[PDB]
Order: sequence, then structure tokens, then C-alpha cells
Amino acid sequence: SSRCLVRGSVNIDEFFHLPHIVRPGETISSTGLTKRAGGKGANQAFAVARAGGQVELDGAIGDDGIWVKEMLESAGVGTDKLKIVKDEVTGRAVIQSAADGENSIVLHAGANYYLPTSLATYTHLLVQNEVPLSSTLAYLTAAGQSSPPLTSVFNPSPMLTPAQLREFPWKHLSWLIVNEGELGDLLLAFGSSANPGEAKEDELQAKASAGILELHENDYFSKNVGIICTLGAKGILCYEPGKEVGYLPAAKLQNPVKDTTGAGDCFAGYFVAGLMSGKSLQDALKTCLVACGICVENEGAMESVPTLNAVKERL
Amino acid sequence: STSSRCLVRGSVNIDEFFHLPHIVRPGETISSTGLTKRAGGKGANQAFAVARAGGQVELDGAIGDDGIWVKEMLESAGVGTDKLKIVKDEVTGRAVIQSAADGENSIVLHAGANYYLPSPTTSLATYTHLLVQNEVPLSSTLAYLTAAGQSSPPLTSVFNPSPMLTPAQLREFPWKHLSWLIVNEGELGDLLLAFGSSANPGEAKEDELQAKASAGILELHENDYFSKNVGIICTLGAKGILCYEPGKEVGYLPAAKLQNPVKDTTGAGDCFAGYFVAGLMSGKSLQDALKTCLVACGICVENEGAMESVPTLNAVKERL
Ligand SMILES: Nc1ncnc2c1ncn2[C@@H]1O[C@H](COP(=O)(O)OP(=O)(O)O)[C@@H](O)[C@H]1O
Ligand SMILES: Nc1ncnc2c1ncn2[C@@H]1O[C@H](COP(=O)(O)OP(=O)(O)O)[C@@H](O)[C@H]1O
Ligand code: NA
Ligand code: NA
Repeated sequence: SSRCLVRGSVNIDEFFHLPHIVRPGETISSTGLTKRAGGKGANQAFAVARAGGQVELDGAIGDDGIWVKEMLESAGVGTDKLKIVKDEVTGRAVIQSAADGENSIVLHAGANYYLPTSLATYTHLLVQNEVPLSSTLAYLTAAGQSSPPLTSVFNPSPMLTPAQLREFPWKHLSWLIVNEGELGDLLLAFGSSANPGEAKEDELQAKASAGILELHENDYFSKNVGIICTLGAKGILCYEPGKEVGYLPAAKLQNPVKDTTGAGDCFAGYFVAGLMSGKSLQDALKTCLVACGICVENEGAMESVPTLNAVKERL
Repeated sequence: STSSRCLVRGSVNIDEFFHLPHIVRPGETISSTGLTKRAGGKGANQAFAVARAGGQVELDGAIGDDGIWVKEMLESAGVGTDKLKIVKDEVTGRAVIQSAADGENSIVLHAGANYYLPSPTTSLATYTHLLVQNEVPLSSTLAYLTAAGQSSPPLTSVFNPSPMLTPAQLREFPWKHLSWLIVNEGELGDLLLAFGSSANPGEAKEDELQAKASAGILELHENDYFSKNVGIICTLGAKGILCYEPGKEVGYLPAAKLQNPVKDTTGAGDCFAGYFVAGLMSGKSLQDALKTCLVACGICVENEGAMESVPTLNAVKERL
């Protein structure tokens, strides 16, 4: 029976409501404060658990993050490997929400970057780039050098440097999940002329399909890595290694788009869970799209992620 | 001549210093290089410095239970905390401060318990001096000034308008009830601008700053929106201070020469305000109060942190 390990981040997002973005030398009083749990690790782990899979999160928070740990636990995330680091704070995004509409963000890595694991009980590894890359590399290498090798899924967010991308051990990767702009960052770092980030909507699907094939056949990459490219409201592109590139449209929404926050983390978590359930690849993707549809119809990051029953009720 | 006792009506903050390359610009995302969390708040900082300077002081305000370690830090320094309430289901006020490598800082305040006002709505019976800022609700600051000014005899009340009040609030402010206004050059400009002046002492060049601030003080003194009984202190950072006693000349004193490199200038203004009130409380002459303030502030900027860099009176005496 399948079990996923997420090696990734936990963030508290702090929205300070302000008349205007604070200027240098200025003291200004916020008129309200909203907190939202986040982080690519925590979001995607939450989605895996909401989709019904057994998942554990490997990372660190501060004492100020226990309420997020409890939120993950309540959703079924294993948090036994979620360490509390004294004298560090949970990763933080300090967001200034101005009445001008203009926003400004300050990111603080915090306990996500704390650097002081047997993978034998795990079948899947989920990683991103919001913890130290050495940690992600070490976990990815360990998944690939296991007997048998673990199914590993990588979401390069935030994007790695061109130097980091070219020296990345892609041979150890079962799945790469990106959006069209992140696909363009990889192709650009690998000498490609095309960047499907600046594509027009009419060209997007075809140019991103071509970018997937080109990345597959690029010397810096590996030919054994499956590639999923998410396209927001246009859907997803999927390349199974050695098959043909498939397009699936986004699920038809039953409600207005409220908020697209967490849509890609919702996809990643539901995808790993679909792999763990032994479903066909296409059926795992279909469940992702329906889950992501519910996700963009609801407010919040984690809070918007539907339960499998909710996904099945729509299906 | 009675024993001096100071009531500080003001804020307690948990300060979060995010170390950044520059102050974040609208639309930009930027990563901090480090975070320092420390006790702060204008009320707590200034009350702390009064206690360090040897004065009898009590802080009147509110924290949340997440702030009890700040309350204990104040008690250890000799700040009286019986009137620092702990409000259930409330968090201590916060300052989110961008500390740029450039040098400039930017502060976002979250009021938290600092804006707790019991319903319904205090005696000033044993107090001679009242110190107030603007990090609690203005009605509370005003009610305390009214009470200080309506005592017999009236309390010596000192005001540091931080953060700056709105133009309307400044024009209806009871300046007649104030003994001392403590400001920096930028704040001096805010009052002047709110009172119909064209003078902009903050926007002056470094070569002319002392002269432009000196005139701005004399202009503020003579303004019909202000009051002629209020003494004015304008701090000028590394350039020193300006002092104005009503009807006298504006006096300039330079900053103390440092005996160690600059480590951190945060809290120097609050260190000054607290030492100034304590100097008044001791019955020292005004020049000796200011001279002690300057030496205290020289020590302050040689050390890290806001409260923790404030020297004890004995430490200041070793330099004098
Ligand atoms: N506007 C939208 N309408 C419908 N579905 C959406 C919308 N935005 C996102 N989704 C769904 O969520 C998935 C992931 O969204 P996407 O924007 O590509 O993620 P990312 O945050 O990585 O950019 C999409 O492939 C789609 O199924
Ligand atoms: N860079 C500095 N070098 C030396 N003394 C300083 C420096 N900055 C501040 N001080 C001392 O601290 C006092 C108050 O600092 P200032 O910057 O004017 O306060 P505020 O934070 O209220 O603007 C100054 O008058 C001076 O005596
Ligand atoms: Na998108
Ligand atoms: Na200054």
C-alpha cells in the first residue's frame, strides 16, 4: 500500500491591509490583518491527504506554525516528521494589500531553511524548491537510488537558476510538473530558442506541446521523465515517457472562479494520490482536473482543496 | 518638592525586523536575508529608558498573553507594569519593520491589544509627569492629557507624535496642555505643513538642516494652531539635537562622540525621550538633562536592539 513523502515547505501568509504600500522612512498603521496557511510542501501534502492518499510531510515550522500543523493533521497529513525549531519562525510571506490595489510581498524562508531519513516505507516522493536545494537533491537522489526506485515528482517552484537546472539530476525523476512559463525557463536554460511563456492564447497549446517534446529530446534533460504542463484555464498537457503528448481541457466549472490560489498545488497533490491509487494515468489526470475545478471555485489555498468524496460527488 | 513619578500611556509591540536589500517597492517581491524579533513599542521603549535612567515610571497599556515575556522584560528593568493589562483573546501589537541594507527602515503597525479600550471608560494621583505617543487610540492619549492638564498642579506632560497624526487631529490637538513636544525634523515638518506653513525642514539638505530646523521651531512656536507655552525638542540623528524653551533662543547640541562603531540606531529616539523625561524628573537643569540624553544615546547606537541597547544611568555616568 502506497505512502508519499513530501519534502517541502510550510508558509504562513500574512496579509496586512494598508491604504498604500509603505514608503522608505514611513511608519503606517494597517487597518486589518489576514493570515492564510500555505507553502508548496504543506499545500501539496494537504491535497494528497484530501485526495485519499497516505502522505507524510518532512519539514520544519516555528512555534507560531502549530496551527498549520494541526490543520494538516486534521486533513490526514502525517506530521510526525514536521519538526518545530525553537528560535526560528515558520516560513512567512508578509504581503501588503494596498487599497490602491498594488501589492508587495516580503518572503522570509524561516524554518523552511533549517538544516540540522529512510525512504523504505515510502513509494512516492514529492519535492519542490522552497527548502534548501541540497535537501531536495539529497531526497531526490535517495528516492532514485532505492530498491526499487521511488516514484518522484518535482515542481521547480520557485524556479532554479540556469546553472542549477543544467546540473540537476533529472535521471532520478519520474515526473516533472510545470506551467508554461516554468517550461520556458527550463528550455531557455538548456539553449532552446522557444519560450512558451510569451505565447499567444491561440498558439499556447501547440507551442507548449512542442516545448515538452523539445525538453524531452534535450541533452541536458532525461528521456525517462514524464512531463505535465498545466495551462490554467486552458487545461493540461501530459507527456508519458515514450508515448504521445496528450491534451486534456480543464473541467467545466459549475460556479464562478473565486480564487486560483493553490490550483497548481492542488493538481500536484491529486496527481501523486492518483498514482498511488493504481488508477490509469488518464483517470488520475481526469480526477486532478475535476479537483482543480472545485479548487478555483473556492477561496483560499489549502481550504479550497476538495475531499475525494466532493470530487466524486461532482463526478 | 515632591518625588517625581512618570506615567507612560502608550504601546507595547513585538517588533519583527526583516533584513532586506532595500525597502520593497509596489508590485515587487523580495526575500529577506534575516529576521530579528525583539520587544518594542514606543510606550515600552520610552518607559524602559525612563527606568534605566533611574526614574519612577509606570506603563499604562495592554498586551496579549503572547506578550508576557515583554511585560517581564519591562519589570526586570524597573518599569512598573500593574497597569499593563493582559487582554484575553487578543494578541500583542506588532511592528513589521523592513530594515534595508541601504539604512532606511519602514514600519507597518498592527495595533492588537494596544487599541483595547475597556467599555465603559483613571486617576493620576501620584504622578508628576505624563509621557504619550500615538500608538494607542488617540482618544485615550487625549483623555490622559486632559486629565494631566486638569490636575492641581498640572502634570508636566511630554508628547512624541509617533506615528504622525492626521492634519485635522493636529489642528484640534490640545497643545495648551503640553509641556514638551519631542519630534525629529520630519515630524516638525508634518506639524508645520498641517498648520498652513510652507517650511519643509525634513526636505532640507544636510548642510542647511540645523538652520532650517531652528527656524521651523520658531515658526511653530508663533503659529496660531500651536501654543506658546510648549517647549520643543527636535532631534537630528547624527547631527545632534535642537532645544527650544519658550521665549528663549533655540539651542543646538551635537551628538556625543562615539567610543565604538555604530551597531544599530534603532531606538535612539525612544532612548532620548525616556532619558529626557527622567532628566526632568530629577530636577536637573535642562542643559544637564540634554547632555545626559546625548551621552545615553551615544551608548545606545553602539549596541544592538532597542531596549537592550539603552544604558543604565551608571553606565552613562562613567562617560560623563
Ligand atoms: N481559470 C481557471 N479555470 C478553470 N480551471 C482552472 C483555472 N485556473 C486553474 N485551473 C485548473 O487548475 C490547474 C492548475 O492551474 P495552473 O494555473 O496551471 O497552476 P499554476 O499555479 O502552477 O500556474 C489547471 O490545469 C486547471 O485544471
Ligand atoms: N548615527 C548616529 N550617530 C550618533 N548618534 C546618533 C546617531 N543617530 C542617532 N544618534 C543620537 O540619537 C539621538 C536621537 O536619534 P534620532 O535619529 O534623531 O531619533 P529618531 O529615531 O526619533 O529620529 C540623536 O539626537 C543623537 O544624539
Ligand atoms: Na497559469
Ligand atoms: Na533623523
